[PDB]
Amino acid sequence: ENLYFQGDLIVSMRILGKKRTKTWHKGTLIAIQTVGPGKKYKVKFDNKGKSLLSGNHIAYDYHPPADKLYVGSRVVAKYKDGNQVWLYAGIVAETPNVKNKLRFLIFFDDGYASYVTQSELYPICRPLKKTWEDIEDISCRDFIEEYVTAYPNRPMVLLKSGQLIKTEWEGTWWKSRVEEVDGSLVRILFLDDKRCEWIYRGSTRLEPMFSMK
Ligand SMILES: */C(C)=C\C(=O)Nc1ccc2nc(NCCCCCN(C)C)nc(NCCCCCCN(C)C)c2c1
Repeated sequence: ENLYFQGDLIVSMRILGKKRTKTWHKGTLIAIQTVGPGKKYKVKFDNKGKSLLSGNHIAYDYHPPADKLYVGSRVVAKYKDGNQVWLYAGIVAETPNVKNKLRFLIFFDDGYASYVTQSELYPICRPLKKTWEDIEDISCRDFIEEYVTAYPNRPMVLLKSGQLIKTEWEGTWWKSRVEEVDGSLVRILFLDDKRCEWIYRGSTRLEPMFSMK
């Protein structure tokens, strides 16, 4: 069945859609449909390519108002590396507070964690009732369910600058060093190659956390 609007969505609105690359891109909502229990949203991306998307695979082209997001909220966030930016789906792990210097903590669908500001976020239009249930990587899905279900119970390890620990990376444990702590994240330096990473302090990739998981 055809629809020309659906709640707060209207045909011809600007929107973000999830492309086949798993990154999100700006476009225009050109059609809406409802077929039995399922709604889909036809998006024309700015390159004129089109995709028929479920409501959890579109996001508003605006930033969340204050107090609209909560822990567990399904969002698209900017991920920055060098001079590049990607829009990528994730879950709000923390909302702005004194402890995190008024930032949102995002757990991206691929497992990376990052503090971001409101200008770096977009709410997903129609998240699943259990927001984690569209996380494609089942290990990430299971982690998010665990995290959100326990919250605010959050087992984390206390780490200090200079501390030497082993950190897991792709199936091996590596000699590493705590370079700095930022709220619920720690920046770990791998001593073998001097590559570093921001990791959640409740991650089982940190040896002390693994041991007590
Ligand atoms: C440290 C002092 C500097 C450093 O290494 N910086 C650095 C800069 C940029 C980085 N980008 C990434 N990207 C990984 C993919 C992220 C995808 C995010 N999605 C949301 C789209 N990663 C790192 N570091 C990762 C850790 C690498 C550790 C290697 C350990 N060896 C033992 C193999 C990164 C780091």
